[PDB]
Amino acid sequence: GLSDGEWQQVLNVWGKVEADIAGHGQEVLIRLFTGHPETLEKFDKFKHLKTEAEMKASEDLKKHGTVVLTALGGILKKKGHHEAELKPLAQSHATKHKIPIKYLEFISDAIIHVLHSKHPGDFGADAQGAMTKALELFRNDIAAKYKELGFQG
Ligand code: HEM
Ligand SMILES: [O-]
Repeated sequence: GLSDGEWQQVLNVWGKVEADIAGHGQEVLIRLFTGHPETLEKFDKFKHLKTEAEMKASEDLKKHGTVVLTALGGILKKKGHHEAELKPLAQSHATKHKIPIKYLEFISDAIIHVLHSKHPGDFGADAQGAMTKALELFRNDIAAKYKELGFQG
């Protein structure tokens, strides 16, 4: 898992996100949808967003980015002890939303990108390593639940 030091870096980075949760969440989803338009198709409520300008102008997209990063933050603050928090998300994303684990890889990559973009020169090599490890742990634990359920997508 992650060391004590590594969790400290994760939660330090997370403080940056928390100062503007909606702004970070918006930019994460925009990066996901523009880089991987197939992901937009999983959201009936964002399918009407035909341009990045429309995406930026959508208050509902910001609202969802808030929901998404708030959930992730709750999970990260558990420092790996997140079975209760993670299980329902795994189950809704596999059985209801039909989200392949590839799409979680995409959003993980989008979070790293957004952190650099919003905090250029203030997201150090150690911090990137730690955040990357935490997102991998999150994805790996979801993947285990996906395997239980026989879900591929
Ligand atoms: C950091 C990873 C993610 C987190 C923490 C997360 C969290 C959430 C939460 C808390 C909800 C609302 C409750 C629920 O339905 O379980 C939700 C809904 C949803 N999620 Fe995610 N999600 C993540 C990644 C993704 C990805 C990558 C996609 C698609 C590419 C996706 C698709 C959806 C959809 C389609 C909904 C329902 C949206 C609606 O209200 O119409 N999720 N997610
Ligand atoms: O989501």
